[PDB]
Amino acid sequence: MERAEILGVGTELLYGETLDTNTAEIARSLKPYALKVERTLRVADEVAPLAREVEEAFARARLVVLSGGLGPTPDDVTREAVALALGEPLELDEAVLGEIEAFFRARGRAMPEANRKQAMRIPSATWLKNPRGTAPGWWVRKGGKDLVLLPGPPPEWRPMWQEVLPRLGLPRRPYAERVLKTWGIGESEIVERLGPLFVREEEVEVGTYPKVHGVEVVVRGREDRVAELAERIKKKLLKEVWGEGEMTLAEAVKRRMEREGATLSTMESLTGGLLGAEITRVPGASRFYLGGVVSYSVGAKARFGVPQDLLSRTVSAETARAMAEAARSLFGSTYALATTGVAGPDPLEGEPPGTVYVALAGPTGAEVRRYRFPGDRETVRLRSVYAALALLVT
Amino acid sequence: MERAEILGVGTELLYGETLDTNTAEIARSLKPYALKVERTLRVADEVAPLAREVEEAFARARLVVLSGGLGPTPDDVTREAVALALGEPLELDEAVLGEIEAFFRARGRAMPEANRKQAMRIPSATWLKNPRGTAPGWWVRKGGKDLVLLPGPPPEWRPMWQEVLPRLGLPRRPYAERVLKTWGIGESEIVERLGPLFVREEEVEVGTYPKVHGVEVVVRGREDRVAELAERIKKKLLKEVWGEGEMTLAEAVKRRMEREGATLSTMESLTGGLLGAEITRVPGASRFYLGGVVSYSVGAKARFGVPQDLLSRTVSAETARAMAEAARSLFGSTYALATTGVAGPDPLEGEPPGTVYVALAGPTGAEVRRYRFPGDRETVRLRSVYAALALLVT
Ligand SMILES: Nc1ncnc2c1ncn2[C@@H]1O[C@H](COP(=O)(O)O)[C@@H](O)[C@H]1O
Ligand SMILES: [Mg+2]
Ligand SMILES: [Mg+2]
Repeated sequence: MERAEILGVGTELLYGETLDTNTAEIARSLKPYALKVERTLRVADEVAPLAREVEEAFARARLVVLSGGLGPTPDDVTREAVALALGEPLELDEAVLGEIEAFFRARGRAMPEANRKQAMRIPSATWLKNPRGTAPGWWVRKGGKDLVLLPGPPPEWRPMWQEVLPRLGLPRRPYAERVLKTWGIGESEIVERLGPLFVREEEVEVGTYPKVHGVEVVVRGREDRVAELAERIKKKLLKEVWGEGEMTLAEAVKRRMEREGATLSTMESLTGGLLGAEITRVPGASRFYLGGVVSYSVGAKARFGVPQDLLSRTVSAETARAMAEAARSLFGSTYALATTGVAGPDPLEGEPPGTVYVALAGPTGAEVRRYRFPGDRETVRLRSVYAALALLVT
Repeated sequence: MERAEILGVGTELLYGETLDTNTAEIARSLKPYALKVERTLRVADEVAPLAREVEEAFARARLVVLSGGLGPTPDDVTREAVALALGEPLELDEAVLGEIEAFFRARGRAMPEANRKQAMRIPSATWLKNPRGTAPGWWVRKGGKDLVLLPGPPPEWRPMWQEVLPRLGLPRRPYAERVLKTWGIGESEIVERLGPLFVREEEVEVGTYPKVHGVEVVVRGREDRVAELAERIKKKLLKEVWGEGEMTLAEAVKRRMEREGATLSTMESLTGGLLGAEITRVPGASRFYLGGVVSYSVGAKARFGVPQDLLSRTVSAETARAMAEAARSLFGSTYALATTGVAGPDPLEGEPPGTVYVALAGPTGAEVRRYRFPGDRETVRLRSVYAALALLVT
């Protein structure tokens, strides 16, 4: 399989002063083709380093795509870099120069001298029309290789890329991917359960990505291999998979409450309202979520029904159970969730940061899960939210 | 100036399944140092291409920083690729292994076999301790050059990076950035109001950056020029500036409550818990924040003290005042904040998304502000949270 190289040009991209979504978006558009994307680059607006990166990318790849630096400014140098990298001179296209003059005439302005350089192309390039912006793009076919220069602004380049891409004659490969969202199983145990199913090959691969909402498992590559492989993986992870694709825990909870015609409330200590925030992130939450309380002080815990004998051990399974039962009673909801624990940075009741209990109470009784989350304060808080949501969808 | 190279390791980063903020963040951290950043890379989880990219970056750089791929799975291959790129064997460190085992034992687990590879290093590497994870990093000093391997999760690498960075003996340059945070004033009015102070030179520059917590005025460049210009700006915007640097509205509130010896409580509808989440984000919040109610249904509103007469008209200044008064009497706090209004996507009571009332109730009475916020549901929720906090600190 041959390579695709993707370079986003712009000094500000290095520093995240513009968030580089271009290179990712181009990479995802190449999924249907038999090309390997091994890396993406973001490159400073300097002609010599950029020419070097372009020359190296072009040498190793069937396709090179560059985005950005097609402006009129001294910091727009991609055309110069590309010409330098490919050993071709820049040539003024008078007709395209006329088009750029027209762009400014149409807005009531003369063309600035600076923009004149946007009418430059190398002999190996055909123009890609840009009816939304000043700078036409290039399509270079050289050596059985393709190099495409696109403008930085998405509303400019997306239609240009969409039209040129099926013209490049790229090898096609029937592609699929399957994303499995788990909870309550760490990467190590997933490794062990999958064994040889944890395939890393050219035709198909398996990846795990640990998130605050649990470990995601992604199978991607050839459509035949993916469907089979991912189905075996799902069967092996069956109890821990709570959703696939775009599903989120908050959406999964909503689906269960709608399926049952049930309602929900919450009582939170350490998460501070973040659980209610996460449940109500999803439009239509008011159909099942009656509301909640944030029992942050001891006085509030007692006010909302935590038994007095548990106030010395609010970090405990017993208190979690009591809080969920109290919320269920206080709101008259079908179910209720509770969070209690040690966020960090300090211990609480002799328990170390990351000690968390979550509880769910319902018409058949309550249940509690204990966690010892590694992470700083903000992290432990977030895992706690998802742990509590996970009690509803296992 | 010598080069710093920065590689984010992760197949998911290429496709933007996780947006790579790590490389940009590390690049920003290096601005006080006289190292050039010509490019940044994201690299797939594949050992041969990764080893090639690492070998090349190390050859050309004074400093190489890798982020990610230190997990226990077959797609975590950074250690092996670095070992290949530097020509050194990986060797199990029995001591680190003992620490990982202890880490799992504390959590009530035996250490899984797949974790063993996290205690592997090359002879040139010293360990960088990761108290928040099972993967410690590496610092390799070899031939006058540094290569640092960090965990992917920002809560994990950030403290590790902060501590090793001064120890690298990198050449310094006098750079600084000052961030002035304002509320209640648009970019246009700021630009216009500073005027000659809105400098954009090679030495120093002033930028405006709209955020959900108000428009930031960032001054950056040569330390001396930054510091002087920043003082002159904060004077021109003295009415508008509520904080600088790492100050947040939630920390400002905490400083005010502690200074008064006062307490706070909340009652929230559209924000769904997010306001109590943001207050409690800051360590020490239990010294003043008593707790809150998420009144997300008519039944919850009534039960916690909102008058029957208002329950049908939730998008109103009267409802926001009554909520803040109901929270303050329920929790007995010195102050109480409330949010009500239209998050989106749907209109409510004839009012569009973005129509929000925030209220504060205090010793001397209640105050309400109406906003009309731009943005999608999550954005309106966020801006509402800050607008409620702003009542206390602007
Ligand atoms: N790599 C990139 N990813 C996403 N957006 C980009 C990129 N490069 C430029 N832009 C967008 O193009 C516009 C500014 O480009 P410029 O002003 O030419 O640097 C803004 O809308 C940017 O967000
Ligand atoms: Mg640019
Ligand atoms: Mg990874």
